[PDB]
Amino acid sequence: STDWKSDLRQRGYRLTPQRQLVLEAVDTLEHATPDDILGEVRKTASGINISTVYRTLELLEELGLVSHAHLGHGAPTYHLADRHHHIHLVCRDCTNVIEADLSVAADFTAKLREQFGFDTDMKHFAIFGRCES
Amino acid sequence: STDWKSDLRQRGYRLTPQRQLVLEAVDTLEHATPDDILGEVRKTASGINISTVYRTLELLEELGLVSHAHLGHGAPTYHLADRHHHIHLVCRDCTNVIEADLSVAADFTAKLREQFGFDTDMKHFAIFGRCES
Ligand SMILES: [Cl-]
Ligand SMILES: [Cl-]
Ligand SMILES: [Cl-]
Ligand SMILES: [Cl-]
Ligand SMILES: [Cl-]
Ligand code: NI
Ligand code: NI
Ligand SMILES: [Zn+2]
Ligand SMILES: [Zn+2]
Repeated sequence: STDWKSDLRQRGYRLTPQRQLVLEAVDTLEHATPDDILGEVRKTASGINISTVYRTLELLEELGLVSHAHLGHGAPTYHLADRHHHIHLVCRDCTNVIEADLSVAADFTAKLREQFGFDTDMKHFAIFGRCES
Repeated sequence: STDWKSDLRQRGYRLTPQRQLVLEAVDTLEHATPDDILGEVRKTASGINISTVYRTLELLEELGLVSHAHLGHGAPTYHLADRHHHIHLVCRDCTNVIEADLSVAADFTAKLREQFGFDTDMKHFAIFGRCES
């Protein structure tokens, strides 16, 4: 979201250059891992290490600006809280992830909400399978 | 499966004590992590380290005796290839995983097989959500 600066200020928070760089990286990268972010941020702040990237992501997530989702091997990837609202389908071979509108699981989630009293988004974890493509 | 010994021999393979210990641990533990396995195996072979546990699991999985599935945070847990054929539902708070017959997703998987040409088991990765319990 591009209103992040006013929202944080209205809450007493400001992002230092390096924190903004990490936020930009998560924005720019799409499905970025902490290490991908490290690489991207170094193009501006070469002196940054991964522990700083780990903490900034923890902070940004807690602040509501960033969110994570798991992909292959259950590895978490970061994206802005407002983007990537859907289901990822991980292929059992092709290095490609297919994104699918979560409505495409409207009944399923409902079936779960009843038979188990379990409410799910279908977003946090990916779904592994085989793809004809 | 309790026929593992004859099947491996009929393929030219035998498990040393420590390899059998790890196989027993995966059997005994239910949703065990490499570290849980390490702990369990040490009760018989105290001198074993985790790297040995990592390789034995890799081997056993490749051999077909063991299989893994992801739970909370996308962490892989090991079980015997023949067991745990179902869907895990990870609660957004309670330290409990609910197992659900995968038929309880018969339509959903089908819906995916068509609209995306994606064939999925629903087993490999867990489903995160909220549980009334
Ligand atoms: Cl703003
Ligand atoms: Cl992006
Ligand atoms: Cl046997
Ligand atoms: Cl078990
Ligand atoms: Cl992981
Ligand atoms: Ni896996
Ligand atoms: Ni997570
Ligand atoms: Zn996505
Ligand atoms: Zn299970």
